[PDB]
Amino acid sequence: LGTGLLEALLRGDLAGAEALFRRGLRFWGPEGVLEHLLLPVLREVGEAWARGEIGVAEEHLASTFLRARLQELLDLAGFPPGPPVLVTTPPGERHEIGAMLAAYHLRRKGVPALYLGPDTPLPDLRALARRLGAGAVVLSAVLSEPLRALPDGALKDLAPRVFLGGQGAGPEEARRLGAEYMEDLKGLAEAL
Amino acid sequence: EDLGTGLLEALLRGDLAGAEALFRRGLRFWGPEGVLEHLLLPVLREVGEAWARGEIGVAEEHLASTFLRARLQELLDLAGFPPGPPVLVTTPPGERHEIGAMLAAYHLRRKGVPALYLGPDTPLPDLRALARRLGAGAVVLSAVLSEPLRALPDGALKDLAPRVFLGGQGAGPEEARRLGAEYMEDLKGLAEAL
Amino acid sequence: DLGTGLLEALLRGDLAGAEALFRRGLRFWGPEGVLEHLLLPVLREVGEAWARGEIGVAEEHLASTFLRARLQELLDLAGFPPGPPVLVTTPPGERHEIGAMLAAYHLRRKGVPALYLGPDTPLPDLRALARRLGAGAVVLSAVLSEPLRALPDGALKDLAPRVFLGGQGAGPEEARRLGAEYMEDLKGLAEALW
Amino acid sequence: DLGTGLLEALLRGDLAGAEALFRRGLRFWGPEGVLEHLLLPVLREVGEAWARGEIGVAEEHLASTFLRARLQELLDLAGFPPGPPVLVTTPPGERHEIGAMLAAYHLRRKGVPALYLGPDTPLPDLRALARRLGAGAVVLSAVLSEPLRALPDGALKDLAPRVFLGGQGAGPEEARRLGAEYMEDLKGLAEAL
Ligand code: B12
Ligand code: B12
Ligand code: B12
Ligand code: B12
Ligand SMILES: C[C@H]1O[C@@H](n2cnc3c(N)ncnc32)[C@H](O)[C@@H]1O
Ligand SMILES: C[C@H]1O[C@@H](n2cnc3c(N)ncnc32)[C@H](O)[C@@H]1O
Ligand SMILES: C[C@H]1O[C@@H](n2cnc3c(N)ncnc32)[C@H](O)[C@@H]1O
Ligand SMILES: C[C@H]1O[C@@H](n2cnc3c(N)ncnc32)[C@H](O)[C@@H]1O
Repeated sequence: LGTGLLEALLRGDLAGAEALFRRGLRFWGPEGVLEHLLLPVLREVGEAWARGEIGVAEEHLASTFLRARLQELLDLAGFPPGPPVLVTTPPGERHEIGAMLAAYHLRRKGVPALYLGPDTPLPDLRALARRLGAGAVVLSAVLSEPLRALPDGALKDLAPRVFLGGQGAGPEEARRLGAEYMEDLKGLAEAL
Repeated sequence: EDLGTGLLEALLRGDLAGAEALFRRGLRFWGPEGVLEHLLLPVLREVGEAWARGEIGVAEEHLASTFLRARLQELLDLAGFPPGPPVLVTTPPGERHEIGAMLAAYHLRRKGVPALYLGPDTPLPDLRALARRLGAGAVVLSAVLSEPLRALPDGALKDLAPRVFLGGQGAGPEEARRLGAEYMEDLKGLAEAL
Repeated sequence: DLGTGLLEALLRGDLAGAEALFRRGLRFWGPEGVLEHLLLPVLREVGEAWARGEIGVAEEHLASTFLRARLQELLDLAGFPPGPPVLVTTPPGERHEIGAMLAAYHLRRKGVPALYLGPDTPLPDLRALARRLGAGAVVLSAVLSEPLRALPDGALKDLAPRVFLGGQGAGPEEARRLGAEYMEDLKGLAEALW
Repeated sequence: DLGTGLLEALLRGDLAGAEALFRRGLRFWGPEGVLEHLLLPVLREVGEAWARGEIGVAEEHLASTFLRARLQELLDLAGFPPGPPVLVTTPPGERHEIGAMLAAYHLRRKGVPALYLGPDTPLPDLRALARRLGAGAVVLSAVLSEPLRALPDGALKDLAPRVFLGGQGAGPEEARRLGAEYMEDLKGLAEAL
């Protein structure tokens, strides 16, 4: 399915790509299709670009497509009432699908995760959390560099709980920034 | 808007692929709740009226119903299922119309309530035992027909769970009161009351 | 074996856990394997446990409703090819539908357009739909024997150009009396029709 | 006003309410109409409110992300017809993507297979994908002027046999310098093809 989907995308067959994604969804289930189809295809797109096998426009097409599929699943999940959890990425972080995954996992567990989009200045994020009485903020870091650019303690009081995760993040950097480090998306809902 | 006619027609000619495409269009246009209200419900109602007029047979209704039930079940599984005390959702003994109960479960889950849809037609002692064993916060019943409610003794629903809700075309305030359930008119009011 | 874990998760209302275990079975054993080694044994065990007084009706309902939804997913994934449809249902008075769903699944897996109607379809209505859609066959699942016994000699004979009957409620003798082709194995079905 | 209601629902993080109001607009105005009467005015007002210091970036982000999801839904509902595709994106350094999405939507609604790439595509990569898909045209949305100004003379030439440039950041003179056809109106796009 992963191969088929990427091949369909690279020949501009959006309809066929959508059918293959839906097949993955029916077999693996919602979480499973993300783990077994969406994530491996995105990773492979990145590796192929890095090896010079595809260009940026091919990656863009695939990413935009898979982002739309995840957004579909996100809107089909519950959005419960009550204090929201704000989900975004650090300033300078333009990879948004990890944040979307975090929001999706939370919503699937009945947590009102408000996905903001990526790349939110910290004072503005803090102000929104405060004004909505958000119980937590969740950040996805794909790159390490946006975290490195932040001063010590910069995440510390965005909200009563601040969670940081993603391939760009680690325990030490979380500690330096004053966030709780989370390894697994499934641990997020537990923590809340 | 022509989607309802198109969907029914596709179903009646056994074009499941076409019917699925039309349902998906409705979903994209109206949203999850909207497609149920503006496509699924009107088509089922019209199927019932056509049958009652003698215009279609039972097999046609069955085909349509089975299809729409599967679409709603898809939406149900895509909604959140949170942890915590469940709400048990079913229909009264003798009530075999299940789509209203499925709708109730769907609306609850979309609002973050862990609605366990049991299927239809659950004996009251067995329902009570499951509620007790799972420590359910509530039971919700959909009554499409009035007759299964009329067959129940006064107060029969009273303490199935700490909260008991009754709704559907078969139910009214008076009958709810006689049976000891809280009457709900709107599916949207269900999540609120909880 | 995931069957115990799955049933246990279901009985405590852990839908997420139940779904994870079913998906694990799917990934390890595949669609056909999970039906034979997980779905069918759990349904059988649910029946035996009810019969022995160990679980109530609401527990069975929850498990059945869950597995029915999973099978409906597999049914839609097996796809609906073009061509004359095969109508799949159960006899009048037969409300156990999962056997019919299995038959539709096995047919679709072999490229046959099996239209699942849902259960419990009156024979004249079934015959009329088969005729109007130009169905090449009708397939019936009988779980109980009583609905078959209630039918007159030859009642299944001419529902469609080919009529197939199977399930635990059916046997060769009763199939012959009713004028249907008796089938034991679901995998033999597509070959018999071919 | 649905526009006021929708913005207010978004600003207080009421996604359910926001979705209901958007759906009402969609049912009343239809797909085209909801874009013109609801989606576009709200985005414009979000921009003005930010610029006046009335809302922060996180509020704009929430509104934009919501409307982008709704437009992506409309895009997929308009369908993706067969045939040589038209690639739709924004210039390198242009991160405003909703104009490009609109262009793709209008084209698809007229039966043109507009493949929306996402924003911010380097031109050699865009050229390669157009070539590989045998795309008949490329369409670019420029919201800012600066990403166009950074490009060399003729940089948009021959991305495909037809290259269209539009948006608030674009003008006839800059289109000419870059070797694109300038387009003012989204509805004129399908006509031009
Ligand atoms: C798509 C993509 C882009 C797109 C993103 C589009 C979008 N709107 O989202 C665009 C074009 C913007 C892009 C740009 C760039 N990217 Co890029 N791209 C990717 C790609 C192909 C996929 C991204 C993705 O969605 N992955 C899915 C991710 C999130 O999954 P994951 O990290 O495995 O996440 C898991 C866990 O971390 C967990 N998780 C994630 N978030 C969180 C949060 C919490 C709280 C928790 C508990 C868990 C959790 O969830 C996942 C489940 O397993 C990756 C390839 C890859 N990821 O390996 C790169 C990649 C990240 N990009 C890379 C690069 C180099 C770039 C650019 C610098 C390129 C450039 N010169 O322009 C820019 C940087 C832009 C920026 N400042 O952010 C590199 C980074 C390598 C590195 N760190 O050294 C990668 C790895 C590609 C590669 N092989 O070289 N990219
Ligand atoms: C499909 C169908 C069947 C199917 C059901 C299949 C299944 N597995 O669900 C089957 C074949 C089993 C069936 C059988 C029969 N049914 Co029938 N059938 C229908 C049909 C076409 C659609 C049912 C449906 O799903 N509708 C969608 C429902 C849920 O919408 P709704 O009821 O309007 O619900 C809305 C609200 O009431 C609310 N709601 C619902 N439940 C709840 C619960 C709460 C708490 C809340 C707040 C709200 C709420 O939400 C919905 C959206 O707004 C209807 C036609 C119709 N107009 O309803 C009949 C209909 C209900 N059936 C009818 C009849 C007569 C029968 C049979 C007696 C026929 C027969 N002799 O065999 C049997 C009875 C079986 C039994 N119950 O014991 C009649 C009932 C007439 C009456 N009471 O006056 C109807 C109305 C058809 C007609 N026009 O005559 N039926
Ligand atoms: C779920 C269930 C129900 C559900 C069904 C829900 C639904 N929407 O489908 C409900 C709650 C409605 C129900 C009700 C009742 N049921 Co019940 N229940 C079951 C249960 C637990 C599973 C049903 C199922 O899906 N079975 C799985 C089937 C598909 O597997 P299988 O029978 O082994 O079939 C194999 C082959 O036959 C083949 N196959 C099946 N069909 C076909 C068709 C063809 C063409 C081919 C080639 C092959 C084939 O596939 C399988 C393996 O390869 C069974 C237990 C069981 N079956 O062992 C009972 C069971 C069938 N029910 C039983 C009873 C007693 C009842 C009721 C009378 C209970 C009552 N109310 O008093 C009612 C009758 C309803 C009616 N039909 O009129 C009993 C007894 C049947 C009997 N003859 O003795 C059973 C066996 C449980 C028990 N141990 O007592 N039931
Ligand atoms: C949402 C938004 C963002 C988001 C975008 C998210 C996303 N993924 O798309 C983010 C946060 C990324 C953002 C960032 C910035 N943006 Co901004 N933001 C906006 C906002 C509020 C809406 C954008 C939008 O979708 N507009 C809808 C567009 C399509 O509306 P439109 O103008 O009516 O477009 C019409 C026509 O041009 C036509 N059209 C559009 N494209 C095309 C193409 C063709 C071929 C055709 C025929 C027609 C056509 O169709 C539309 C309807 O008729 C606008 C407000 C605005 N007035 O546009 C700004 C705005 C564009 N942003 C602005 C600024 C300053 C920024 C930043 C520099 C801020 C900063 N300091 O970081 C950055 C720059 C990032 C970059 N490199 O691109 C300013 C630009 C002012 C200027 N040009 O000097 C605006 C106007 C806000 C303001 N009032 O000050 N922004
Ligand atoms: C990590 C992803 O970033 C994309 N990428 C690499 N360079 C650029 C650029 N200049 N502009 C936009 N996207 C880029 C590639 O397609 C890669 O797959
Ligand atoms: C309410 C629905 O009940 C169905 N219906 C009517 N009579 C029967 C029967 N004998 N068996 C099964 N379903 C029946 C019809 O299809 C109608 O539309
Ligand atoms: C075959 C299955 O039928 C279910 N069953 C038994 N009696 C009833 C009833 N009155 N109503 C609904 N389901 C019932 C049991 O759960 C058993 O497991
Ligand atoms: C044009 C839009 O850009 C957003 N915006 C302004 N500055 C930044 C920044 N540093 N990072 C991210 N988004 C920003 C604002 O929210 C404005 O509404």
